[PDB]
Amino acid sequence: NSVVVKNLDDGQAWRKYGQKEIQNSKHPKAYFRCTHKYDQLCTAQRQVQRCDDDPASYRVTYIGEHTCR
DNA sequence: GATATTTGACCGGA
DNA sequence: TCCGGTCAAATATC
Ligand SMILES: [Zn+2]
Repeated sequence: NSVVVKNLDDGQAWRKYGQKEIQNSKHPKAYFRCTHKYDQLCTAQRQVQRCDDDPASYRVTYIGEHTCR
């Protein structure tokens, strides 16, 4: 999983999120995560609130849809 | 609007 | 309390 190369454009979509000096290393280490990391979140939400007009019932609000598997 | 990078802060683990 | 991995605010460039 580790390789030695001379240009960093591996054709993947990378996003830099940090850079650290490392003890006993001459050069900093850069950190990248996938640009698409969050593109497949399940964004479905639900809100629940007892009704003012009827405390025996709940208003349930559905926001978004499920994409989870 | 929105997303990218830089870079010191922050935190967990040893 | 040192080290290193991640976060996030500032900043950039469009
Ligand atoms: Zn990916």
